[PDB]
Amino acid sequence: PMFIVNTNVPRASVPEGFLSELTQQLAQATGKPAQYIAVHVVPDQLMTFSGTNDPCALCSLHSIGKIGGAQNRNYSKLLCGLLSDRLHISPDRVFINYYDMNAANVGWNGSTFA
Amino acid sequence: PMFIVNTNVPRASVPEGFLSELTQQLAQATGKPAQYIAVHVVPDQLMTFSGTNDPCALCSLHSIGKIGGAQNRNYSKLLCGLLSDRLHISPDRVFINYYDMNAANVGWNGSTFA
Amino acid sequence: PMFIVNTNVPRASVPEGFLSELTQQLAQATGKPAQYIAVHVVPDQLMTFSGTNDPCALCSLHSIGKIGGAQNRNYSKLLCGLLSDRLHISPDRVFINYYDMNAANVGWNGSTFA
Repeated sequence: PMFIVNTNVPRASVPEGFLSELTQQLAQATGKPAQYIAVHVVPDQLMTFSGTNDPCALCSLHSIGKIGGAQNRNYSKLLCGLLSDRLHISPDRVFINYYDMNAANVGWNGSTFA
Repeated sequence: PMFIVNTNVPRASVPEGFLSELTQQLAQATGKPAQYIAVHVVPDQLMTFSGTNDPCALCSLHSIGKIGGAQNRNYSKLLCGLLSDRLHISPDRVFINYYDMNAANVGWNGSTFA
Repeated sequence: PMFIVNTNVPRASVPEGFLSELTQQLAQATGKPAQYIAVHVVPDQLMTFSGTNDPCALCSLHSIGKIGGAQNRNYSKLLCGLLSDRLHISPDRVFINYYDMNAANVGWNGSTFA
């Protein structure tokens, strides 16, 4: 799995250890080894949400499997709470897009996962 | 919905008010409330389009519904027009990827929209 | 086609000519003219792969067709070889997501490809 967070919160406000934290939380939540987990955090972005520039975030979670109705509900509870706790972003100014990737459309190590 | 513009135009060329303007235009074209519209502009990027580094942009528009054959042409006409008029990017150096998102794959405020 | 590379490799380590090389190699592998290829490279990112901050990359290739299990394996071999030679990123620290786009979902030049 790969998790991207794009946010207008400044780089100084991202807690040292945030990426390692997310890695760990995503391993437990998706039941996937931390070895295949990639996390990418992009602060200081020029963005608006509802027309304003208060703290917001636009996130994507791509995974091979483990995506769907119930699971995405669980992920949204977990991830909005982590962004609210550590970045101080209201949960109503977060969007998370979930992508179920086919294993043939994920390249890794010079091949794909199918 | 969410609209992301990645461009090699410098930050000082983005006009004051541009994200607010995009927010209102997208509210009117999609017919969704402005409250659920997020806009993200990424200037100063390192990019080429057709093998050259003239001004260009790579954009994405993600919405739950209101995405389709005819609608995507109207969005393209509106958005390439605004990019050309505001950022001075020619319409033939703009790509816009359109995504119809299922409500169960969009997380917001700790739940999904399903 | 459009190819995006996000990486934690510093900007100074991306060699002059890399975007043109990527254009040329994409055009040959996919058979699309260089005119419709856009390349976007984003260095200096805050990202972890497998929980560590060694050199890594998260890439996406979007194309209207020419995406498939066997084609994707060939793209992966070429692209990871290019990343490895030019940016010194190990191939097991690269993910590449592949997207086959419908023509109606790609805007270009004030309209769509449909």
